[PDB]
Order: sequence, then C-alpha cells, then structure tokens
Amino acid sequence: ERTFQYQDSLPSLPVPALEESLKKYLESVKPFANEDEYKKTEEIVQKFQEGAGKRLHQKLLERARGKRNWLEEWWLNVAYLDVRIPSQLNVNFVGPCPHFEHYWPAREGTQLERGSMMLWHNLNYWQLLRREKLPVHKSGNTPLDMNQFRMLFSTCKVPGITRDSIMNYFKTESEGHCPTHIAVLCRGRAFVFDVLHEGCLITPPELLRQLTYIHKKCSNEPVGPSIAALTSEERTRWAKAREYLISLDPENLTLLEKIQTSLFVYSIEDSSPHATPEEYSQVFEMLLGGDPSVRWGDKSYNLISFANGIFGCCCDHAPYDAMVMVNIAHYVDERVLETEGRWKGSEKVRDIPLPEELVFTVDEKILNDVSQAKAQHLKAASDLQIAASTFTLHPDTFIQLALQLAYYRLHGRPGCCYETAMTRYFYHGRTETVRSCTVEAVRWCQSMQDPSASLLERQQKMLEAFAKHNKMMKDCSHGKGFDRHLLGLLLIAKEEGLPVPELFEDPLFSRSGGGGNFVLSTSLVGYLRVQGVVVPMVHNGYGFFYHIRDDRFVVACSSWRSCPETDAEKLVQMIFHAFHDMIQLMNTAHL
Repeated sequence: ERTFQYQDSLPSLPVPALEESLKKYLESVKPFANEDEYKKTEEIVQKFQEGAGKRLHQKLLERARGKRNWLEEWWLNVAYLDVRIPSQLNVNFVGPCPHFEHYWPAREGTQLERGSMMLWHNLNYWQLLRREKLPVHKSGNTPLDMNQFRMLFSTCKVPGITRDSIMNYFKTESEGHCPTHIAVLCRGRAFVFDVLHEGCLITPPELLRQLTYIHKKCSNEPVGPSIAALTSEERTRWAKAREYLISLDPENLTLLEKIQTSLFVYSIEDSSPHATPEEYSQVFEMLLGGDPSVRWGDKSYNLISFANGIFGCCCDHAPYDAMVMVNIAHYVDERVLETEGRWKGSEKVRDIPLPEELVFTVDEKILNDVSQAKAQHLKAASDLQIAASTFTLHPDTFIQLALQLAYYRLHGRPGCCYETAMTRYFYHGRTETVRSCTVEAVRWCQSMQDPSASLLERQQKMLEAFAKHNKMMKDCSHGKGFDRHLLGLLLIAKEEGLPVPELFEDPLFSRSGGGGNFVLSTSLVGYLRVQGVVVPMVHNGYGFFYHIRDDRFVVACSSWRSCPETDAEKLVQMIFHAFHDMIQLMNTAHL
C-alpha cells in the first residue's frame, strides 16, 4: 500500500441542499436574537431561498460538476492568501515537541546534541513520505485524503501585493526529484546543506557537526542582517520589501528560493522557555513570539530549537491544517522514546561539505525595514497571553460543552464558538465550521446555573446538548455543514460581479459568528500527545485547543492582554471546574 494510492478514488466535496443549509443557519442564530431580529432573519432567509440563493446554489452545483473540490482554491485565497495582517503571529499555528515529558527534560547545553537527533528523525519521516511508505489514514476501511502531507516538506508561502501564493516543491520518488537540503537560521543569518551523502541520509553525529559548526561560528559574532524577520510583517509590506531586496541583487532571489525549496527550516534560538510536564505555557508563547531574526514565517514547517534542549514547530496555516504537524511530531516522539533519546549507531563522521551561508545583499533601506519588522512582531507578540494545563459521551463533545458552560459562567453570556471539523473523507477536503453554541447548549448551561433545576433536568438537557453536537459534528465532517456552503454562495456572486446578498449584511449573520467573528476559536488537535494553538480570531476573543489522551485532557488557551475582559488562565480554570461539575453530575445521576 502506497501513501497516495487512494487519492484518485476519493469522492468529491459535496454541496449540501440549500434548504438544509438555510435551516441549520436559522437554528444557529437563535441563541443571539430576540423575537424581532429572528423574524427579520427568517424572512430574509426565505426570500433568499426563493430567489437569489436558489440561483447562486445552482451556479455552485455547476462549479462542483467541474471540480472534485469546489471549495479548495476559494478557501485558500479567502481564508489565507488574500488576508493582509501579519500571518506569522496571527495565523500560523505552533506545537511544542512533547519530548520533555520523558527522555529530554529541559537542560542547558543539550541544544546541539538533541538537535542532531531531531533533524535525523524528521528527515527519516521525509524519506518515508518520498517513498510513499507512510500509512494511509483511514476511518474503518474508508481512506482519508492525504494531500496535506505533500505540504509538510519543501513548501513555502511567497508574499504578494494583494494575494500571496504557495510554492510546493515536494515530490515523491515516482514523480521526480525533490530538494534535498535544509535551511538553518541562526543569529539573524542563514545556512543550508544537503542532507544526503553518497545516496544515504547523514547521521546524528554528522548532523551534529553541521549544527555545531553553525552555532559556534555565529555565537561570538554580531547578529546578521536578519532578512528572515521580514517574514513576520504585514503581508503587503513584506511583498514590497521582498521586491526591493531582489532589486538590490538578482542573486538575492536565488537565496530566497534556496530557503523556499529547503525540506524545512530549522531555527536556533538562544532563549530557554520554562518547560516541565506541569508548566509549559511559555513554550507556546516563545513559539508564537520568539526572535523574528531566526524564523521564516512563510515556511510551511519551521522546526524551532531552544537553548534548554526544548523544541517546537511553527507552521504556516495556509497550505495545511495542524494534523500533518501533529503526525510528524508524534512520529518523532515515538522515535525518541524507542531510542531513549539517544543515537546508538556509528559515531563516525564522514567528510561531508560544511553548511554554506546565504549572504544577502542589503542596504540601509532593507535594514530599516528589517528593524521595523522585528519591532512590530515583538510588540504584537508581547500582548499575547497563553494558558496551558492538563486535566486528569465523546470526549470532544464533552470538552466543547464544558467550554460553553465555562464561557457562560465567566462572561455571563453564550459565546459564539467555532470548532474545526475535518472533511478529509473528500478529495483535498480540509475543514468545515461546527457552531458549538446551540440552543441546546445554552438551555443546559442555564439549567446548570439554575438553583431550582433538578439533577434529572440538568442531566437530561446535557444529554440533549451532546446529541445535538454529535449530529452536528458528524454532518459537518461528512460535508453537510453549512458555513462553507454559504461562503460558496457569496463567492459565486462576487466572482461574477453580482452584489452581496442581503443575508450576509444581516446583523445576526455576523453576531452568530459569520465572517470570522467567533469569540471562541477552537479545535481538537488529535489523540497523539501533541498540542497546537493559534491566537484568538477576534480581539475580545479566545483561542481554545486541546488533545485527548486515555488518561487526561490537555488544553491550550490564548487571549489578548490589551483586552481586559478576556483572561486565558481564568477561562482554563473555569473549564476545569466545568469538567468537575459535569463529572459529578454524571456520577451522581449514575446512582
């Protein structure tokens, strides 16, 4: 069995029935509307269903007739590439490598040694992928889309004036040649070297010589021009800075492309985030913040190495979602476990070429832009607050409802929530929105705060909330959600120069979360001991992510300090109490 052999067999992303989508939409706005607003929205939806919507839907069906995935290109552009805000901090997702839970606890002086092994395992993953030896993901006997794995290596975003682009240089052995070098960022400088020698992958001792060489060379020398810091800027500012940089010397483009085509970028940081099984929220913070001078925000996969032997991944969210990163990070975690975090092979170090430095041609203007880039990123990142803890009826639904209750208790109102739903059953399927803030969820939350509510009432309403969320998640992952569908209708109109339908201008459309206005941006990040996180979707909102183990729940929450109303730590404390109360309710109801 080969990694991508089922791709040509995957079913097309479906287009739900208009009526069902509009029914679900109407039901979703109830928690945020009074009688009048609801009646208004209902009439707007009815007219839409009878007129413009019916026509736009037909056009969407025609698009689907010619595309195995009618949403793919649109989603990439509208959700990522066209967005102008600095993506490195506000869009990229990060994930700490869980090796400090066992063999690699935080310890000064272990950066280079552990680093050599981190690269070795990551590269072995790449070899498996290139040979298509990576196991095909399946639900039962049904294969899932594996296309996102092509975006892990040799993939990089390139800034544009109005629209960025994704360059995917990866290729399996059957398709052709694939770049074989990695890029290392250190002290505002950049180096590259081939990972192959005489046909085989170089070993940890050899990789250690490369890293040691780079580290030692830069340590007692001033920080370089830090061109990488430009990747953390507002997208248009970076696009222009990139054009200017290239105008200074054609060769500069060659240097940029070398970074772009590298299997991945490895960053050497001199900071040491507190990272223990108990407290490691700081790893998330330095991963999203850090020193821009050694981070290539546009890279799909930027492996980060801290001074205390701690590691993490920072990824561009544009080409793929977090699960690919979770998979490789877990793969590495297993390798470290099986090897006791050591290289027990030959200590020989063959005579391989030393890393080559990419020396960019720069002038006073470029250096001023670089300076500006670093400053804006550091300032913006300093406003980020991260709270991470471990707590020890589908678990995902349980957590989603607990979050609803926690927010309800902490802020006194239902929080419109976005939960990622994967649609990998379909060709190049990525995600769909699950709206956790349902009428059922709110009714249950009210009963939990209702002194006159009987144990039986609370249990009954909670179960009804579970059932609703479960059905919702199932439909969404099966392509029957409605958020992407409505987006598609909107894009059909725009692409033809037709006006925006009134349904989207309706106050309830954005109050219910539409248009990227969810106060709670959430997602399960799997069951592989790896945790991921991104900043909130809105200034006065939260980012809440988690992963599930057979004996615990691990959560990571983000919020903006400049927003006095929100507090990531308090929300996490609140959800833990929520977990407690729900557990108690279930056990008591047990009887």
